[PDB]
Amino acid sequence: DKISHKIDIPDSAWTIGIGEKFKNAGHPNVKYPMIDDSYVQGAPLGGFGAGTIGRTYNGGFSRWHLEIGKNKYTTVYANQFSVFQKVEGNKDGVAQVLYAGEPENGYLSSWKWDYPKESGMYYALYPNSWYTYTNKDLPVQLAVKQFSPIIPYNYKETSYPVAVFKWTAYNPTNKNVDVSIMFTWQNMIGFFGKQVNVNSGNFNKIIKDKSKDSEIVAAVMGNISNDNEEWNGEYSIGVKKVPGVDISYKAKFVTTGDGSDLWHEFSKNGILDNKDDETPTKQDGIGSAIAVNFKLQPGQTIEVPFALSWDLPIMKFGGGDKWYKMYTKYFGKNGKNSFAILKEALNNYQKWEKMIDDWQKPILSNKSKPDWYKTALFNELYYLADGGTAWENGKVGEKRTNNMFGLLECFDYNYYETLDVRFYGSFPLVMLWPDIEKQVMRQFADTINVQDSSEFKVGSNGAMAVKKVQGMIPHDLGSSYALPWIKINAYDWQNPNIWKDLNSKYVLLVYRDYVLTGKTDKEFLKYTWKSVKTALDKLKEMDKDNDGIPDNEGIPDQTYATWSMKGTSAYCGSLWLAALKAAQEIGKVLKDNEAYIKYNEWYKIAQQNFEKELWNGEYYNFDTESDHKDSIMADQLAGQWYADILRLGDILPKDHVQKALKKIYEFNVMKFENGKMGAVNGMRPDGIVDESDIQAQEVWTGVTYALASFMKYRGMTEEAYNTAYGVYKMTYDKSGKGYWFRTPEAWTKDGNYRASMYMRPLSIWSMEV
Ligand SMILES: [Ca+2]
Repeated sequence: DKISHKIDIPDSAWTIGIGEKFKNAGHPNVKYPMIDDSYVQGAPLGGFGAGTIGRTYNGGFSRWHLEIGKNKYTTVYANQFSVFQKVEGNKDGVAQVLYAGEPENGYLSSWKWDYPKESGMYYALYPNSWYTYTNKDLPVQLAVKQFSPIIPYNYKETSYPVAVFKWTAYNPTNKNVDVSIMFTWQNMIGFFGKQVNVNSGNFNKIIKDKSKDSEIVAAVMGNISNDNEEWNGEYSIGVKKVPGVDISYKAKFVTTGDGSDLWHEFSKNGILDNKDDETPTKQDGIGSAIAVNFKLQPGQTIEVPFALSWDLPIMKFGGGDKWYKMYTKYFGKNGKNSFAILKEALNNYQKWEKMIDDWQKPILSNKSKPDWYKTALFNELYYLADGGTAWENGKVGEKRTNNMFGLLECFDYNYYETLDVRFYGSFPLVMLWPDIEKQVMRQFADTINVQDSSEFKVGSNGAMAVKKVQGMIPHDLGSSYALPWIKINAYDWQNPNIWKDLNSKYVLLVYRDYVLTGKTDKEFLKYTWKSVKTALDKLKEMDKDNDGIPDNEGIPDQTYATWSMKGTSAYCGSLWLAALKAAQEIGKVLKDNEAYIKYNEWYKIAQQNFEKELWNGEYYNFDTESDHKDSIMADQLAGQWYADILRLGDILPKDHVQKALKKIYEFNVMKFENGKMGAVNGMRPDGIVDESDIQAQEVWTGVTYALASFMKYRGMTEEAYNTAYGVYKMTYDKSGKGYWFRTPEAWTKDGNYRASMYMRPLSIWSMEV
C-alpha cells in the first residue's frame, strides 16, 4: 500500500476491506415484514432532493433512491469502473472490473469479475468516500475519491444530481506501465416509472466539448421521447482531459448480452473503438463507456477526474402529484440537461473539495475529540441525502417563492417529517441548512388549524378516529405513496390527535430554530406565534385533575405509544414545562404581555406539581398512575435537555437533574450489556430491564445520542461519550452488527434491529451545540 501516501484520507474515515465478509450481522426483530438490504452498503451520492445512488464498499451501484421515497436494492452490473494494465516488455496486459462479485444471470459474462479479497480498502467520511486498489497482479496502484458537493449554508450545489470520481494512479515499480481506467454506465431510463416497453426508445450520444485547456468527453444516455414524465430524463457519464492521458469511448454496448462487444476492445490494449451510434433500442438494454489511457513511468503520479450526472426532473408520488426537483431551478426542467450538470462538476470539483474541507476542518482539527466520534458525526449525515428527500421547485402544471422540503422518517414507515422524530433528528438541518429547517416548521405552522373530520380506522385496535383535529399538530406531512405536503397525517397505526407530546415538541422546535440561528429571526417567531399559542392552549384542556399538566390517559397518547403512560409523566410533563417557558420568552420578544403572564402562571403551577408528584430522591418517576411508575426512563427529562439547548435555564433543580442523569448512566447504560450498546429505554430500580413493553426493552439510537448531549452540557463528559460510544460501536465497529449507512431506530439486547435507514440518529449533531 504505497497509494495511501499520495492521497489525503482522514484517520476518522470508516474503513473496511473490499470484498470483506462480515459474520456478525444484525437482522429485523419484528414479526411483520421489514427491509433488510444486508451489510453491503456505502456512502450515498447525489444532493438533497435529487434522488440518491448508494455505491457499496464492494464497488457496485446497488441502493437506488432515484424514485423519491422508495428504496430499491439491486446491483446494476453494467455500472462499474474497470482497469487495464500492461507492463512494457510483456506480450499481454490484464483487465479487471473493480467489483468484488459477479452477475447472477449470464449477462456481461465476458467481463473479468470477482475483484479479489485483501487487495484494497473502502473509506468513508461523508460526503467523501474512497477506494484504494492494491493488487499484486496490478503493478500500478490506484485510488479514487468520490463525493457530491454537500455543503452547509449552500442550497444550490447541495441540490445537484451529480457525483465526481477523482482518480489517482501511481507507479511504485521500476518499469513503465500502460494503464486504462474505464467507466461504464447503463442507459437506465425506464429503470423505474415506466409501465411498459422499459428500454424502448433509449439511445446514447457522445458529446465532445473542445475548448482551450479543457477537453470533456461525455456520454448522454436518454430517450427519443420528449414526454414530461417521472421516468424520462437523462443520465450522463464523462471525463476531463489532463496532460498525459488520451480519451476513448464506446457510445453503445448491449447490457442484456455477454458484453464482449465492449470487453474485447478494453481487454486487448485498454482503448475503445470511438464508435458513435445513436440508433434507439427496442427491447435490449444499452450502455456507454468512457475510458482514459496513459503511460506511467517509475515514480510517476497522475490524477484524472470522471463524473456522473442524472437529469430526472420530475418526481411523482403515489397519490398522483408530480413535482419538479430542486436542482431544476439551476439547470432547467425539460430533462435534457445532464451534460450541463456533468460539465459544471468536471470544471468546479476542486473548489467543491476545498469547500467540503473547510466545513469538516473545525471538527477534524479538534484533537480533544476522539476519531470514533468524528466517524459517527459525519457519516450519520448520509441520511439527509438518503432519506427519500423531497425538495420541490413547482408542481407540474401549476409560481411561488418557498420551496417545500421533506425528509422521511424511514422507508418501512414512509412518513415525511414525523414531528416526534425530527424533534431529535433535525439538528443537522437547523445547524447546517437553517433555511430548510425554518421552511419545514412553517409547513407545520400552516397545518395547526386544519380540520379533516373524515374518519379513518386505527391500526392497533381497529377503532375509528378523526383524521386531523383543529389545534393539534400533525404526526407527519404525508407519505410518498400518497400526497406529501398536501395530505397530512398519513400515519394510521395510532391516533396522533390525542397525543400529549407533539404540541409541546412543536413549540420547542420553533424556539430552538430561533435560538440556534442567532436569536435574530423575529419574522419567524411572528409567523409561528399563533400556532404556538394554539398548541399550548389545546394541550392545557387535556389537564383533567387540575395539576396544571396534561394527563396521559393509559392508552396510546405519546411517541412511546405501546409503553403506556398514565397521569403526569416525566416525558410529557418535562416537555410541557419547557414548552411553556419557551412560549414565555417568545411572548417577551414579541411584546405579547398577556401571553407571557398566562404561560408564566401555568409554568409555576405545573413546575411545582411536577416536582412534588415525580421526584423520588434519586430520579424522576416514569409517571404517577401506571404499573411501571417507578421505572427509570432514559428520556425522562427530555424537556430539560431542550431547555439547555434553548438557553431557558433550570426548569428543574440542578442537583436533581444531575442525580437523574447519573442514575440513567448507572442503570440504563452500564447495567445493559456492560454499557456497550447505548441506553435502554426502561430499567427497573432493581437493575433489570422493564419488560412491560417491547419499547422499554429497546435502545433507541437517536434518544441515546440526545441523552449523550444532555450529559455533555451538564459536565458529565466521560458518561456522555461512553453512552454514545455504544451506538457508534454497534453501527460501525467490527464487533458491532453492521448497520453502517443504515443506522436503525432501535435494537434489543441481542443487537437485532427495528427500522433501518432512520432519521432520529441524526440527533448526534445535538452534541455539537
Ligand atoms: Ca394533569
